[PDB]
Amino acid sequence: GFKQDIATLRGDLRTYAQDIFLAFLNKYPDEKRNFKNYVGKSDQELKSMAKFGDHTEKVFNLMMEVADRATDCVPLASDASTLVQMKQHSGLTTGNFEKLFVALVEYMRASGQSFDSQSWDRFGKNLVSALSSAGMK
Amino acid sequence: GFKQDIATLRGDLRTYAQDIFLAFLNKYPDEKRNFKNYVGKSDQELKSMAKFGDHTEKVFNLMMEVADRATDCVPLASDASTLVQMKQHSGLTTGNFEKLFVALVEYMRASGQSFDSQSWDRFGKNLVSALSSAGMK
Ligand code: HEM
Ligand code: HEM
Repeated sequence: GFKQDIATLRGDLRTYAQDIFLAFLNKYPDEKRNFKNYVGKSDQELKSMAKFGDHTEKVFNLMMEVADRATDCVPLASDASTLVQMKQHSGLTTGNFEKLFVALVEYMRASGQSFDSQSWDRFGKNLVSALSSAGMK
Repeated sequence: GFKQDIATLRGDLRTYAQDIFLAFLNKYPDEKRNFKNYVGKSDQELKSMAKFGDHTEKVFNLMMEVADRATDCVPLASDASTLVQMKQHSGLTTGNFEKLFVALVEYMRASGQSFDSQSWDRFGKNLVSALSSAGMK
């Protein structure tokens, strides 16, 4: 279920973080406007940039924190507010996050593993709702 | 305290993992008999060897989960059993683990941050006792 999935992801977080983030960027190419340093690069090129693996793991570490602190796949309002207030997230809207979670759930469903994709889908929807309540447009 | 330290480490885990593991190898050079691929290499060389980074990060990914699952710095018996039974740990003894945690605690005390080094010292001792209970020599 959801708790085991957090453990699975954490066990090899670098690898999962990179592959889910690339799946997102390739599914929604316009989203790369937010990451101008990644423009014009294939997946293997990105993985050769030190900050790509580093920053992307750090993203997924925070995601796993928020997931683990959730109750029934509903994130804490305070965690949603952190995500809204981060300077690096200024100007994002909830649709950016919606798309990330669509890509994450699609990745899980295609992985041939045993992820609880339905829980992750709910978590993404509930995170979007929480971000809106915490003041994201 | 201990829970926050898990979060701190997880926020920059590959860097902490490599730096703590290097501190261990450099404090206890004979321990490199277990890691013959790492012989004859400076720290910077090891940090550009793919398996050194990838394996050491996976070690710390799991270590943080064992720490997170602990109660008052005492690990789950199931986690101790996993660490004893894993094929990669065959022929280790508890002294290997003792030394790793001595180095980790020393690293924390020298870091100039606010780690709860006493809790990590307890965790290392309690993990060793759990490994012995689970059948490690
Ligand atoms: C739950 C989802 C998300 C989490 C947990 C998250 C977390 C983070 C974290 C921890 C950082 C700092 C990384 C570092 O520099 O070490 C960061 C930076 C950033 N985030 Fe997010 N983020 C999320 C979703 C998004 C989405 C959906 C977008 C845009 C599509 C976005 C855009 C950015 C940008 C532009 C930066 C700064 C540039 C960069 O690090 O490459 N984030 N995010
Ligand atoms: C709580 C402490 C420890 C944890 C969580 C841990 C975890 C792991 C993990 C996850 C692996 C697989 C790494 C991979 O190949 O991707 C591994 C491998 C290994 N471990 Fe440990 N380990 C610990 C302590 C030790 C100690 C103290 C030693 C010896 C001093 C040791 C020796 C080895 C060896 C020789 C391998 C095989 C080489 C490798 O796969 O990296 N481990 N350990």
